[PDB]
Amino acid sequence: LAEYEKSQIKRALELGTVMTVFSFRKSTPERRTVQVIMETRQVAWSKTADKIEGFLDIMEIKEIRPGKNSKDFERAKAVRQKEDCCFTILYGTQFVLSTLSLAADSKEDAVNWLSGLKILHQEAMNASTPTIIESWLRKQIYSVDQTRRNSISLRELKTILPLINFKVSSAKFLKDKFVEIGAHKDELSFEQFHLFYKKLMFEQQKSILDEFKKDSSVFILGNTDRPDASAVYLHDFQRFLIHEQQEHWAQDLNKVRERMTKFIDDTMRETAEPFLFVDEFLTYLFSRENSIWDEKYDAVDMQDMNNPLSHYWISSSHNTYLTGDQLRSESSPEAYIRCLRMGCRCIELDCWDGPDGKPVIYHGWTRTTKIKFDDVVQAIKDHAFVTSSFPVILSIEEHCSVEQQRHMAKAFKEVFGDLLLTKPTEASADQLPSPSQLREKIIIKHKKLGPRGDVKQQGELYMWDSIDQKWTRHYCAIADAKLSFSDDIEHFGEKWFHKKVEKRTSAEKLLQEYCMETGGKDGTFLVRESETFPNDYTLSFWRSGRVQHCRIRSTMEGGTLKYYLTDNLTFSSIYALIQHYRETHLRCAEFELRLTDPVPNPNPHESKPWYYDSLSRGEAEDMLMRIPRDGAFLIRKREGSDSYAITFRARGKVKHCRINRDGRHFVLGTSAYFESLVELVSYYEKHSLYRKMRLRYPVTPELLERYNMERDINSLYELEKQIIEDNPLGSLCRGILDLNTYNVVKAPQGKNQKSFVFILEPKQQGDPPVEFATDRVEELFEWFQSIREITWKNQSIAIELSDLVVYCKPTSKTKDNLENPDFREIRSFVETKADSIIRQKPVDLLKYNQKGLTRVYPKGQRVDSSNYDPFRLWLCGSQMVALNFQTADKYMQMNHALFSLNGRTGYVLQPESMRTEKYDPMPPESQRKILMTLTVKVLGARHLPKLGRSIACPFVEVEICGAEYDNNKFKTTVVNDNGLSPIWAPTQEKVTFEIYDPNLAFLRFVVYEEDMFSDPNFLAHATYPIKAVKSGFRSVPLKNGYSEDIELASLLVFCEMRPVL
Repeated sequence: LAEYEKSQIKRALELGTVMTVFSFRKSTPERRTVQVIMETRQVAWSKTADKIEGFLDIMEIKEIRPGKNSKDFERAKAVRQKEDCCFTILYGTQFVLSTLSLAADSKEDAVNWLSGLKILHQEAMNASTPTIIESWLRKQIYSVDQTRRNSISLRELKTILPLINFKVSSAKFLKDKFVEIGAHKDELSFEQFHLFYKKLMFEQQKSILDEFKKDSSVFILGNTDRPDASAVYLHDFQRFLIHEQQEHWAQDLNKVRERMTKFIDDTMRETAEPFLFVDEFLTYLFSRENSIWDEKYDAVDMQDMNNPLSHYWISSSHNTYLTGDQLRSESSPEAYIRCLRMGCRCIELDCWDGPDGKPVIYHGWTRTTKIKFDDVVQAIKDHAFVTSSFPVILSIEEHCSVEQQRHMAKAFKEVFGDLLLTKPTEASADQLPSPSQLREKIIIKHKKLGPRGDVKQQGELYMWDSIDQKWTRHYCAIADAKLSFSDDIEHFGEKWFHKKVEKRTSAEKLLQEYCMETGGKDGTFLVRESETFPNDYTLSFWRSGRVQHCRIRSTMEGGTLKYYLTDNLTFSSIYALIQHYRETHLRCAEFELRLTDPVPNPNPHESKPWYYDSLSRGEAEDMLMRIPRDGAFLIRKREGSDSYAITFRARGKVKHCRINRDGRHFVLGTSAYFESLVELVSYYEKHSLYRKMRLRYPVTPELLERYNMERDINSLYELEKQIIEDNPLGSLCRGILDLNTYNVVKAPQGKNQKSFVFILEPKQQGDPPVEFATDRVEELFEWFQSIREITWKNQSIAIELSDLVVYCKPTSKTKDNLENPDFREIRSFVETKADSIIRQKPVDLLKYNQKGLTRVYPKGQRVDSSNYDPFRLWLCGSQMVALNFQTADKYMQMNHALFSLNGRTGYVLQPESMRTEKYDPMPPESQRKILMTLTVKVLGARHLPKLGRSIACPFVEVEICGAEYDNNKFKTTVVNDNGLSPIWAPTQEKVTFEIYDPNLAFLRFVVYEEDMFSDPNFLAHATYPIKAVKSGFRSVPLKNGYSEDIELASLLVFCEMRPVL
């Protein structure tokens, strides 16, 4: 397409168009105008032009599809729109892709939308770092005010600075910086903001550039590293690339010129020698251009795809249809789609019985929802080979009847056509084919016919807790005569009313302080109680730069009260006056003024029952000991100190925390600011303070009496980890109780306002009952009988589908023995059994692997969808290691690192050395030998994300993911409250990692932060195969938990790989 057509399409997109938007939250779809913003690179859908409502980062668009094949388009209202008109964007950094579904009025308009979208996405992923830096700055500016203005104020800048995860040092250096940039009068045009931003990080972390200076060798930078802007010249930059970076393509000068021209991306900079500013240089060292990842491994290396399939680590997943935990998660085809587009080449289908006759998929004997099989197989067909043409392997755990798998195989054939594999590629071959030979083919793995041609209750029940006095839905299962259940599945009262505030002087001081810290307005108000006028309120209202005071007048009329001001505007509910005075100004004989600001009392927590005015530390621990529940908390004003404190029981231990006061704000630890205590508790009820615990349960004396009434709660009591392994709920089991000791009796009419309940009636009569409740009376009676016994040709496989499987045939006839490996067999191992095999016979497992296929899947005790350690299996060559793709663990980030290679094709060829007969997978101590040393020194970071209200205090852990001998860790000194521009100690030295198996070893950079309680939390990761790590000063792009890149997140590290000679 010509450039002018592209520009026209992009301009039409920039203008925007009224397009119907669909979502699950609204039954009726909504007409919101959608427009792309080049400045922020965001597809925003909104009603009014002044303010944008929807936000959509363009670089986070993972895939755009036409048609109505999405979760949103199931409301049955999109029938009117033609199929070609409708389209859907999938975007986000989570496994579940938040979907934005639109329906264009014109099919041509939809076509331009799709084409321009694709062009915009390609430009975004191809956009240089300064352009996306400018886009992110415009993002922040658009965030501070919704009017899309290009100006930001000093106060607004102070509001935004901790949002970008950086703290204000003294609030006076900030004004000094203001002066230096030249911005004046508390105003910032976008260019001034950009220059201030550059100056900010450059001043914060110019000490890094110093190391790029170091001493002797080649002096790339001179001594011009001061704040003053300085240039890096073309010859100097190419010298740096040749020496420090050791880049081959850097040998030619034209390549270096192109790299500079693309990076800077400035029309003005057309001079013969492009120049890199020292600030631009520091940005470059933190860019995607200097990524430690080697681009050559993104290219699909064909000659490594000539080998037989048995020699390839294969991308695979365990129950991929599940988007979360194994028990109750939503199962959606988008899970399969995101896995296949992710780089996976094996997806597990636990096809089950079909209600109408058409099979469905859902994790066995759980509450996970079901999806119609035909849709699933359509999704596989449509998105199997869009990202990778290499073959996929559909592992099947069948559970349906004969006719059901007959229909399943029929649907397979009909939807797949020539794409499916139905015959061996090489009939006379004695080994598995190559992925290249199997390109654009689909293998089906499933139990075939026999050698001669012949072949617990889980539910979401209600929990009644006397302390809670409300029913809580808990997921419960029964095993080994015990029941294990998880955690939970889920004027006077207004702002402007202040009542007993001491004096008009006191109230006017309150309003004046609130104004001078923020939000000074005209005629702004405050409702107080007059110390002089009887029984009358007082609307004391600041007056356009000054504070005044007038009493809310009052007269009795019509049997009711009538408050008023000047006797002209009279009402009975204070909202009426405040609002009517806000929209239309009060007109007193002196002024026409309106109101803005309601301010809660200095001590509003007084009204909250959970506040205790003054309780000693020992007594606080006393009550906290009387309450066994986790999540209990009470706030107390510490005697003799203006500062406050909050006490909470976590993990059975009572913990005190101190809250300080900074102005009107309450600061927690040293970085989190909250206007009022009630705001703090409301926020922390929906967020986490310690570990995963949240402030759920307040502590009130009236509730404390009932606490004293009943104090027995059954709970989980590495032994606890062993108990976790035993119970069916795994780590999710929050409560476990022996059902033998409880002689159940079914409640006839239930209790506590529920339709269906049953009584436990423990054998020891003093023990308190629990009384679980169910949704269905039949479910109730089935559970009840469950505790009752707790007290006391073809046979199974369809012929056609068994004809379908031609490779990866499942055999357990040889059982634990791996003798006589033939290429057509599949081995399915549970992680425990696989680890036992690898510990007993490591060599034999590889000897099978070079000839036959091995599939390993995690055990059922991992209902939390956690992923086990796969390194040992791969080191033995276990080709199919299936992990849950919906989770985020170190091991799955390891899998992503390993399988990004080869163009995320899913097939990674094992090295020839591992495939030699002489080589042994697990080497003893004497046979192990160092073969490459690696020196890593972290230098700084950028744009480390923000988890909660508290400003992150980051420290970097660099470690070698690998076997027991390759595992080595490095921690760095924590930086205090500096996340956007953190400078780790330039004095700290470089670590030395000895590497034994460079063919499979992982360099992992992870960023954690120290919370208020000094417990590390996960911020971002970067996992890389050590064969893909480059030398020099390189910037790793940090990724969130799900291996998706975070904008501008980057760590600069000096890495040197010296092979052992």
